[PDB]
Amino acid sequence: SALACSAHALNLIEKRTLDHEEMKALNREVIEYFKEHVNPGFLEYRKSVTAGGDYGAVEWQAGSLNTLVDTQGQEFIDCLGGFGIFNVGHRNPVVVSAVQNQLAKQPLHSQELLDPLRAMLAKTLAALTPGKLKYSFFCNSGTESVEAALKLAKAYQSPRGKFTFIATSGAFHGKSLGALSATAKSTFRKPFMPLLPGFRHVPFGNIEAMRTALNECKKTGDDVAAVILEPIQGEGGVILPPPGYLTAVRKLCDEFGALMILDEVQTGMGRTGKMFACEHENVQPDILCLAKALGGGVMPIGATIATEEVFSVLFDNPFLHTTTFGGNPLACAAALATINVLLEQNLPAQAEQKGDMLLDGFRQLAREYPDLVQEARGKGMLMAIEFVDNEIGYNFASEMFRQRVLVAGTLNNAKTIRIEPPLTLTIEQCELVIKAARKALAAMRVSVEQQNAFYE
Amino acid sequence: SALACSAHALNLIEKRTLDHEEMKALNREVIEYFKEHVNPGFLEYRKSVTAGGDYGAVEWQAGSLNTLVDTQGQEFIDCLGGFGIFNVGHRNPVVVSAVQNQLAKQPLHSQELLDPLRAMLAKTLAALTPGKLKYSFFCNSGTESVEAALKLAKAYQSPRGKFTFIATSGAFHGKSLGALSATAKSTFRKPFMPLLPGFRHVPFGNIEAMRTALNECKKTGDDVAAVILEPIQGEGGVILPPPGYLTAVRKLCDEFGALMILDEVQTGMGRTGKMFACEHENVQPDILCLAKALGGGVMPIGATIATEEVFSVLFDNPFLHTTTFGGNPLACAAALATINVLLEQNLPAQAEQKGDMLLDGFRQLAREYPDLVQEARGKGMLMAIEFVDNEIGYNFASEMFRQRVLVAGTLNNAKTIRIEPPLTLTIEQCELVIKAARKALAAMRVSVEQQNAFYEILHLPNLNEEQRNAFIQSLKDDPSQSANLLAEAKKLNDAQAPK
Amino acid sequence: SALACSAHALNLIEKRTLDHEEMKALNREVIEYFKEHVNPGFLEYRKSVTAGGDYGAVEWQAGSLNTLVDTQGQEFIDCLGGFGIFNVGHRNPVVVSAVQNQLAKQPLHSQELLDPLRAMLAKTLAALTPGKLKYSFFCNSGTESVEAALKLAKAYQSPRGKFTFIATSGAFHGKSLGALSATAKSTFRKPFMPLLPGFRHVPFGNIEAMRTALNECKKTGDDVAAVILEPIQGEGGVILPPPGYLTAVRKLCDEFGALMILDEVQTGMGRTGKMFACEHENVQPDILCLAKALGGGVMPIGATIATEEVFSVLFDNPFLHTTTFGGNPLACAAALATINVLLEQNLPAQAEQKGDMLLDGFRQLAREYPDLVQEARGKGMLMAIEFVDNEIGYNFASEMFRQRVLVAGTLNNAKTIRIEPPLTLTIEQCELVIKAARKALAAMRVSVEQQNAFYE
Amino acid sequence: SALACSAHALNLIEKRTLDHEEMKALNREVIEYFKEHVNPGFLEYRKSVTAGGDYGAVEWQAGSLNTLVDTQGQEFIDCLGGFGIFNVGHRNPVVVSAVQNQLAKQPLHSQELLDPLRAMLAKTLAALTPGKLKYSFFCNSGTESVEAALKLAKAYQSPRGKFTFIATSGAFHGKSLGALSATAKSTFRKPFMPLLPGFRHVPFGNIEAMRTALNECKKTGDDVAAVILEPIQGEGGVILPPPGYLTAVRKLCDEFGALMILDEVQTGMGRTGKMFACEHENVQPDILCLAKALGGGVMPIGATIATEEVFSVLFDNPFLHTTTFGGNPLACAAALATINVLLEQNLPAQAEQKGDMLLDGFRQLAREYPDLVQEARGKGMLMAIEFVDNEIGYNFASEMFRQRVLVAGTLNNAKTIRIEPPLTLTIEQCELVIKAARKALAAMRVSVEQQN
Ligand SMILES: Cc1ncc(COP(=O)(O)O)c(C=O)c1O
Ligand SMILES: Cc1ncc(COP(=O)(O)O)c(C=O)c1O
Ligand SMILES: Cc1ncc(COP(=O)(O)O)c(C=O)c1O
Ligand SMILES: Cc1ncc(COP(=O)(O)O)c(C=O)c1O
Repeated sequence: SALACSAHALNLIEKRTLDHEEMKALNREVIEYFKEHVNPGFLEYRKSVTAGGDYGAVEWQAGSLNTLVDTQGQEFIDCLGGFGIFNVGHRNPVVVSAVQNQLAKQPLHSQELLDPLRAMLAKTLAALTPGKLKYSFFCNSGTESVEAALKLAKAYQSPRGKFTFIATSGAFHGKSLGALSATAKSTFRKPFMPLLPGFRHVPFGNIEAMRTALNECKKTGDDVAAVILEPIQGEGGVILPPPGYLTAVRKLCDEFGALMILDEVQTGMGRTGKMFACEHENVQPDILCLAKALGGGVMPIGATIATEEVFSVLFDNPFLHTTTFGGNPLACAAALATINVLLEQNLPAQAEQKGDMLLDGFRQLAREYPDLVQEARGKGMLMAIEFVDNEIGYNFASEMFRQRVLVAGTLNNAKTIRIEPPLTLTIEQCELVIKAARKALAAMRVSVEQQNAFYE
Repeated sequence: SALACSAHALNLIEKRTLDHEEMKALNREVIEYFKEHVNPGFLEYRKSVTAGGDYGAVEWQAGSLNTLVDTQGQEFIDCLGGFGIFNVGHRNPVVVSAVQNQLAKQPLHSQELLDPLRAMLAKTLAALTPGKLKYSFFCNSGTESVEAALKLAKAYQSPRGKFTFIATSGAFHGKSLGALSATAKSTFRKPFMPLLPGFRHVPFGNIEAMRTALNECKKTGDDVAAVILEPIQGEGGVILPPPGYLTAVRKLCDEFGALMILDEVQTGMGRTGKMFACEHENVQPDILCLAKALGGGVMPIGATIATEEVFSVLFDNPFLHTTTFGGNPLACAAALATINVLLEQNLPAQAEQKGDMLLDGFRQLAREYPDLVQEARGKGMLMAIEFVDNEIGYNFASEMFRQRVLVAGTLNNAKTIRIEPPLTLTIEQCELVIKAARKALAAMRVSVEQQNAFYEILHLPNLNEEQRNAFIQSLKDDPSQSANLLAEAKKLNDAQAPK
Repeated sequence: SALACSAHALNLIEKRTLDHEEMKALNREVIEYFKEHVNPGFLEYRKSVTAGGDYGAVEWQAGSLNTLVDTQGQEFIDCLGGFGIFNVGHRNPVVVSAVQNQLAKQPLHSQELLDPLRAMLAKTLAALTPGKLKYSFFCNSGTESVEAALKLAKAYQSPRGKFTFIATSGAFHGKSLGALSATAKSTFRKPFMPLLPGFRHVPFGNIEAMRTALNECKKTGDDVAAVILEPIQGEGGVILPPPGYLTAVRKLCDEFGALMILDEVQTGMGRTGKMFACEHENVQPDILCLAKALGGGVMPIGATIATEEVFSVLFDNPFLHTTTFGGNPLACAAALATINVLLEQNLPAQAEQKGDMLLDGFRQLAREYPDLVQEARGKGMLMAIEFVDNEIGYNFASEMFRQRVLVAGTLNNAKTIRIEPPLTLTIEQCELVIKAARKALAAMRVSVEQQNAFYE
Repeated sequence: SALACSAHALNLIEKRTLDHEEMKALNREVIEYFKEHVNPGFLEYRKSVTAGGDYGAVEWQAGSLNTLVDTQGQEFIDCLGGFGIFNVGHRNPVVVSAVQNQLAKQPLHSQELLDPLRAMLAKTLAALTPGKLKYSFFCNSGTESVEAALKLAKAYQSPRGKFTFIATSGAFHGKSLGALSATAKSTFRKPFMPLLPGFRHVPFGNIEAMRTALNECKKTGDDVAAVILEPIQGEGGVILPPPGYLTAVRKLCDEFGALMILDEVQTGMGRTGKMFACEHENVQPDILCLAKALGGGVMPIGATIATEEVFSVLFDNPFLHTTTFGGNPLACAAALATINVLLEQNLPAQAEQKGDMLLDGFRQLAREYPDLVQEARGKGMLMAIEFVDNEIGYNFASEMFRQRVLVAGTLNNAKTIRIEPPLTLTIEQCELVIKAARKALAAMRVSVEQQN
């Protein structure tokens, strides 16, 4: 019964330890329910199962700030970081304390009385963001933040006769249908077509191709409402644009009267060595999207911040764009604590130092193993290792997993492995990660050599 | 500085009490930051400000299961219920305990190791839902659940050559751009057009108009992929369809080979007197959307549940449709606790009993006040009172607010006032809500009767100015006697007619 | 060589007679060139080939006003009438004389000097059309006339925020991509999708379904710019709406602020017993489309006539909507002569009298042959016979062809056979057509009886 | 009454000459009916009215092959050529004779019996066109030919999952809503939006920008069904692409599996010095569009010619794409006669020779008048003179009109004046046109020097 299932799960939530028999029963039950009620594809394509040993690797609790402990007591150093969620580590005490304090008062707002933490977070974000960014709309995810940015741009530009949107190939802006029209990967989009009309893509980091697109749109009467881009493409493989590119896009948008939307869902909250990646060139977009790390690794949250000029489209009818849970007190408490931690501990400067050290180590391994590795790239703690092929990349991800270092990479998506550890990763843990990567590459080379000896 | 602002907010999060001077400083700061950084429109159109007195009504903490306490210590009975979020009350101890226990272990998942609570919640939801609904996709909101439903329908129907979607007028399915294409209100959609192509709308509760839309699409080669609808329209004003309508939509979808998507974001989790409103007629949709109360009034969560036939479009590439935070352990712990509370306390049966009692009371008040009230409607704890006009509805919402009974209604959207209390509302509190509604209606009638008496006594022809001024003076002095004073002035006017 | 091919065709154009050997060589050459350069499907699905005997039936010259003579000297009474083109017969002497006179002066306009016949035809059409219809735009076909109507409606309604168009199922408005968005037949539209957005269809002749569509569009913010419909559906099978329907659509369009577009490409120029079918109920559309018979059966022409209120969208920039050949002197001369013939000879009144007689004859045959015929329908000289099935309808079309009476119907589209003879068809020829139809039905019944007896 | 109006017009059609009083009455009536029933905008923006003197310039008859005579007896040398319709001159006797002969037999087809001239013209066009172009679909105009090309590309490419179309900025492909989606001018498109989805534009003559568009579409899952372009842009101002460009577009279409549609409605039928402009580089498109001069300056006609690979999408249901009047006997007779005239008289070679002579003359005038003329461009008899500004260009068009030489140019669209005379323009007339252009420029310089 649903009653029995819920009671069994509540008992598991209360438990902190599992002996060998309790672990075996739990892991088996979890794998069965993933197969019958979640998605059997997760069992086929995840290294927590393909390289998870006899019982599979099932989550249990956070170990220390930068580690996770599975149901078998295995401790993993976290270099996946939820793809940029865990900037301040796992269960950061300041974030956890803020969420616990707010939970004791009121976790969700009434939807009528003015809610103080929405006002405090909006004020704090206005102080933290560059130039004229002043108003914030709160939501629950990165894709919701991008939907709110596209809607602000539409409400501002439709009365001005502009409806077209330009995005870049390789871009990832979310999977809800509005955000998916800007998202560029063919496999994510094709089954869901037709998407929103008037979305066009140009190569990322190519200013002349962007100018051509905006100019051709102007000549044909399909004037561009907004350009949307990530400062550095995450899902696209940690693709850095040429220096000056973001400043050139800003000038182009000003020239054509298009709004500039910067998607900092992955680069935001200190990851690239500054609070926002737009700060490396001192660029101020018209609309800024945040999510992932803004919730401190404790709550889901998204935020869309804009100038008063753009945001004022929501003033006459404040119910035009809304969300039920967006800006709830628990999420705001987590975000306020995260901003406090990042600034008090100077974690963006730590991301620059640790990211330079890790990227130097990965680049040196790339030089030593050109038979396996193509290139290592990064800015701050947003890094990627590109392998010679998908099979090699998945073998590296699986080997690191067996060495208890968690990295990105699924069975058919592992040619480029993103490395995004918490900004709180210790210097000793940075050294352990490099040592593990070297051991994995050495083991992989031996396996390839032993396969070539058998065939010869 | 951002550091100083965050430290000041963390200090506020740590406080549990506020004296009069701390309340005044906090309320003033909150109003200023809403104006400068949130939306000055909230200050103009919300009754927490227009009927909030000298300092405004600012949130502070939950009082009891069914009440909220503002920064001034004023306690409100909650009949708004976050528009259907607070089904198990405010800070339900079982839900709060589950979230606290999970926070001590791991609040957000790794995105690699298998996460147990996602598997437990998916299993519990399969056991709770009707028929062949078996697989769940977790997300963070109602609009995300509807986006996932539209995407499941698209991935299944595009290889079968079907792309069109039918929704109903009055429908509300969310405000993200995919969901907004199904959402029907013109004011929510027009500034954002063009939306997705191939969305059409038919009147809600009209099966022949739905059949015509499906058939005309078939004839022109624009075959319908899916029909999406709420079992009862919430935002549309608590609109109940005719008996048998949901079963008739199910048969029509089967006949045309269209998928049926039932949006139970507002009706789900016991609100209408059953766990899901589709259980009143025993209808099984192909896809079911949940959110709002699924998070227990503690966490944001959404869920899209489908048959294995439909959901299997995601098996070959389980990364085709994903969400970063969706299905996180805190949200799953809150949902598992909510389902446990609803079943252990049989809150859906309580929603039927309390909803019947409240709706009987509102219907009796509608009979007594046809000058102000057009109709009272509802199913379980999903109710609405429709007033004669917007102004009257906002006066009722403001009067209930002054009596510390929180109801729906904003300055320009108050002709229909939704009443969606927690399913845990006590029988005593149900009686108090009815008494407050009667007091609000009686106060509103006094204001109207006085206004009509002032305009009639000024225009009575056969009365002298000494008499006219004395009646007008008595109306100002005693507004409760407005009906009696008008009858006395009318009798004297007829008696002093030209002989 | 192209030179040799063109010289051979010019020699054929000059020839008026063909002996048996010349006919055999010509028919064989025509069939071969249709297979190799036109479309081999015409040879498979046309009764001029499937019921064309040993040599096929190839066109040669017009016989009398209502007849055609093939390359073998076979004379056919024309009841197909080019689907409503030949209203004033084949080679009507008044139309032919006007075209010959204009050809001796200037057949095509300069595109600079003001062309007199465009001005004369626009004036004549304003006098002929009801109420406030005053301005004409000339083009070359029915589908071009519909494109011009949709463009007039778009230019008027887009500044008023209305973009949606309502058409009816069964409707046929042309096959160019704009007109095809209103055209309703699935097989004509599906390979060409996506078509224009915002086009929606309701059942023809159902006023409540049209009111629902307009009302739902208003509620959702997709307000209807225009409603387009035929007064009687031609391609849809001669579908007559209930009496009062066109007047009710006019009132509904006025109520919602939508424009009314009447497509009279098939019903126009006297075919239904009045000059325009909208005259039966005295309905004035905002825009009226004409083509087919407007060219007198001699020239291609189309015309889109609108009120000054709507047409004035073209006044500030008279080059906004144009055509290269539209309104040329030959086409205008043919149209002016056609209007003169229809009015001088009272051909709309003749269409009413002859149409009532032919439809009475067909309905009596339907009464006698319910084993083959389902129903006969019509208004004036726009008629149709619906058979029990496609096979039976094609057998009737083929039998009439063997009796030298030309009717509509192709191999896989013959359940409903349209009958649209010239309005000049003599009373003696009306009687011959009914006698030929009776002979065809009697022959068809015998064949069915002889087949049912063989299987028993 | 409509009966009285039609009788009055039939009387005018029968008249061959007009005296001074008949001309005055006719011109006044024509201007009034244009104002009240056609479009009053034509009276404001046309040089036949703004530079038409006391009575306006109203058409009456063709003078000789290369001249037009108005209602006042004024004879104009035609360098406008209907923007590329009058390739074989006005009332070419071979074309007129063919149309008259066919009118005596059957002007419009039955829509059932096989019509011989449709088969003869399709055969002649297959012999005339390059490589694998074999099947023809006949229609009535350039915009209809483009609609048929877009539909052939859609029916071939939709089962292959490709729906996007690439056209170039500056392109003109017609004004019906499907063709208008490819047509690039903002003023022609904006009032009619939303047009067909999935249409994009790249700069004309820029192969790398076209490759980027095709590649970005491939990466996002919006694969391109077809590329559509003119070999030389007409309405865009006689814009010649770089050498090798059409061959590079052909290779790029083959690489991405997109169809190549060449719109030769303006360049076709000998105008650029070859029968089709695609013959200069020997490029074979998948679909070729023709119209304008294909009707010999006597009939409206359009043709869409394609390979059997593409056209075969219409074989299973030959009624899928149709047009009532398309391929009618009068139009086919006119086209057969036009092809016969062009080949017998080698008019494409004459267009190359006369075009070189005219463009040399215009380029010499550009060198002498840089104060008024920016540049002269052309290929064969498709030419343009670009002026320093719109006002100067309209002054040139108006001055040439007063010297009885008809050129393109309207009040607000005259910065680039297209010169597209009949290919039959005599060598003497070429010299007279150059002399009139010099006189017009000299008179314009005097008027500017008056202000300065
Ligand atoms: C740049 C970017 N935009 C948007 C998103 C979507 O955010 P969410 O998964 O929270 O919907 C992501 C998530 O990976 C992202 O990296
Ligand atoms: C029926 C219905 N669907 C969808 C939604 C949207 O949910 P959310 O506000 O969480 O995006 C709501 C919320 O009001 C709803 O009532
Ligand atoms: C009602 C109607 N509209 C439009 C058209 C299309 O006209 P055309 O074939 O001349 O393009 C037709 C032709 O059959 C028609 O009957
Ligand atoms: C290149 C081109 N394509 C298409 C067209 C449209 O032809 P029509 O005006 O006959 O519709 C033209 C006419 O100017 C043209 O030059």
